[PDB]
Amino acid sequence: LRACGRFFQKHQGTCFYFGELPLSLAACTKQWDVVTYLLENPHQPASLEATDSLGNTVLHALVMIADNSPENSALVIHMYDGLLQMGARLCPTVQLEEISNHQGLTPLKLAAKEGKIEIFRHILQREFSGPYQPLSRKFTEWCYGPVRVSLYDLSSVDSWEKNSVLEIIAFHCKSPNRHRMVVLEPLNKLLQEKWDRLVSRFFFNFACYLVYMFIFTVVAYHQPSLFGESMLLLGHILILLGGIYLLLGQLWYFWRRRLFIWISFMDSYFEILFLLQALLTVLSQVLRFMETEWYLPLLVLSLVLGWLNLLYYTRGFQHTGIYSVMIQKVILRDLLRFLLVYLVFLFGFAVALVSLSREARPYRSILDASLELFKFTIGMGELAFQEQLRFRGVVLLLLLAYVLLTYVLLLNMLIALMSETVNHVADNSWSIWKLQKAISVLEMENGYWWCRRKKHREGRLLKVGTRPDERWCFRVEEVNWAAWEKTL
Amino acid sequence: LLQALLTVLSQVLRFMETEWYLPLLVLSLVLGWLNLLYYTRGFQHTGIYSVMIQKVILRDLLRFLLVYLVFLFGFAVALVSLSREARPYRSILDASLELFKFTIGMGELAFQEQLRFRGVVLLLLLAYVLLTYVLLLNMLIALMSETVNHVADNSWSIWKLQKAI
Amino acid sequence: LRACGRFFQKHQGTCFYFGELPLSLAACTKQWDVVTYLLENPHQPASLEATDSLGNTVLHALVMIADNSPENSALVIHMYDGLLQMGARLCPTVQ
Ligand SMILES: CCCCCCCCCC(=O)OC[C@H](COP(=O)([O-])OCCN)OC(=O)CCCCCCCCC
Ligand SMILES: CCCN(CCC)S(=O)(=O)c1ccc(C(=O)O)cc1
Repeated sequence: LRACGRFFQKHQGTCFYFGELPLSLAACTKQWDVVTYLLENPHQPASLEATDSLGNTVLHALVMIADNSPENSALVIHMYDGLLQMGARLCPTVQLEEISNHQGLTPLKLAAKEGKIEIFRHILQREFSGPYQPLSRKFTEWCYGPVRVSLYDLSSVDSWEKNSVLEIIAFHCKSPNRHRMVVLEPLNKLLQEKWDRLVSRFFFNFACYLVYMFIFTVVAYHQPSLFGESMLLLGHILILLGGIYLLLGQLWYFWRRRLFIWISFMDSYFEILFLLQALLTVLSQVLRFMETEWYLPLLVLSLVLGWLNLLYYTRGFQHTGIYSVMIQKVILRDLLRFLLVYLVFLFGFAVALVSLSREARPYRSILDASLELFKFTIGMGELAFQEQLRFRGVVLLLLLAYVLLTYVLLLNMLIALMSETVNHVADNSWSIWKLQKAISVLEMENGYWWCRRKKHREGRLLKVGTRPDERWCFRVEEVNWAAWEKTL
Repeated sequence: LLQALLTVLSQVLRFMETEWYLPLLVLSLVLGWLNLLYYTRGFQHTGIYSVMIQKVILRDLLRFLLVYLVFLFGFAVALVSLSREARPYRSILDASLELFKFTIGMGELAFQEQLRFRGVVLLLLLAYVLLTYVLLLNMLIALMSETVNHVADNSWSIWKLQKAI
Repeated sequence: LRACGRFFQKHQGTCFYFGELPLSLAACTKQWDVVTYLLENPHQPASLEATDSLGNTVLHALVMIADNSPENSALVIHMYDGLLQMGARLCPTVQ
């Protein structure tokens, strides 16, 4: 029986999702004796293959109910393992972790999409001995001193498969946890192996974009008044073709990412800025063929965006690529809040200084007063007792009021930013850079919109046991003195 | 070694009578006085402060400089291209210098009356100012987050190593 | 016998340096009973003067394997001292 009404569905209100079935309730409430009874009573045994209204099996239900705390996750890991070990008795021919819900997700793929690092790490690295060895995803090949060599099973994991765990973490997962998931084994060595095969394609793509931005600059400089002339025309055609090429390449990106489009740009803001630079490059050449002089401010905007977009490629090296992650932060969220306070001050004082500076015994218009009042924040204030104005003492008191209120506001704003951002949290920039390299790899593996690359398959087909049990395994070698010495 | 090479080179260029001896003599005069800060290690108070002050800032400013120079050059080629049409910014050097003056507080931010695209030139300056001051705010907060950690001050011992060397 | 192939050398990849000798392995794996047996069995006593391919003795091997953590360093200090104290029995003229 499925408890399927809105109280039992997963949503932001008052609810309790446990799956929908008696067996999934008994698992999520941590009742082995009830789970054992429901599974192996003679009257009506609970099928481990049974699914709720979302298609979730009890293993998807346990992944939905995992929280990344040590008390929940350790007990969900035990509940998951004993149900999987009971599946090997009760359903011996059935691969319970190959059962897909209505989103096409297995329990491992669902743990990646929902960002559940603790149960994800456990499933991904799972190892057993004796009867349950085929339920492993990790097989130790040999161990010697501080060194372990392990084969990891890549079945749902390698990006050779469509809708794989790597594609999910990069493009379908919403969570803060994505950068912690790409730095787990085997994913860390597997993404390094892919990156090493593609780093020459990454820097070729950068060198083409440097040559395009050199030509863009040499043609935006050397514009005529509004052999050198035919080379200028060639430069405009190369910019049109580079602008159409980038416009088609980014429309293909957003077409492929359509179902999860916000997830595919929330951190990856350059995928919008390359589309915008390409649109403005095509629009500026179109306005130039129309001969309208508004082509030049579009060409110059797409030249600025063109060089700002060159900062995308700083992720290719650890030192620049981690710093591009250290620098950009929570400041973008709070400056957009401070800007509302700063613009009510700036406009409120601008309409006032304009109204009062109108009478004779700067400040000529709302734009000019907004600009003179804005110059106080760049240190160019021009603060003076204006001799010709009738109300010159009140105009000076309005400037002294604006200065004091604005510098109190900037002092409040800097101290508010320090209070949230200088917290001592250990720096998570290396792992956010590893996720930027993962997103870059998983895009490069498709080739280009015009030349769609045939994907190479990672690891080797190896016999790990008797199901024989032959799997695409990937060999990781770990050296760990600090963990090993504690076992001596 | 550099101050000594430039001192020998500047006297060699002076014996050659080439007027480029003077900018080498003046560079080796600057380095000459900067090198006088070596001897601050002879006393505990100046010698520990020479160790408090120099730090991880030299590593991260060389990373920020790549971001700042892509902004500065990207906006300089743009303001030069757009300020070319009549109804500052005469060359890549002059626009790089006018845009650099915004970081020393000497910005000269204005609605230029004679330029055809003067509103777009002002919007390009307001875009550069806002992006650069967001970048400097990100850079200062990034530096505080690594360098204000509460680690107990290891300057007395780094000064003892300077005295050992 | 010297375990001297690249897995046993010290480098930035996958490796396990212990010196290269049975006695240096027994010391770095913290096995006094094996260290005592290798040093003072009657069949073939391990020379405390014996060296790997870098010329490292067991005392250089223990210095290579020290980490500045309190658990590693305290146990390396005990392993180093007992080998040095055994050198005063087994190699009494040798510094
Ligand atoms: C259609 C058939 C003809 C194909 C011609 C060759 C295409 C090469 C494509 C390539 O190198 O693109 C690099 C860059 C986009 O970078 P990105 O997709 O990695 O990252 C995008 C951001 N996510 O895009 C560019 O630099 C623009 C390409 C045009 C300029 C080529 C200059 C060549 C100089 C040697
Ligand atoms: C490829 C050689 C591997 N070796 C260690 C490297 C020197 S090994 O000593 O042969 C060995 C060690 C341990 C195990 C095991 O734990 O199953 C098996 C083999």
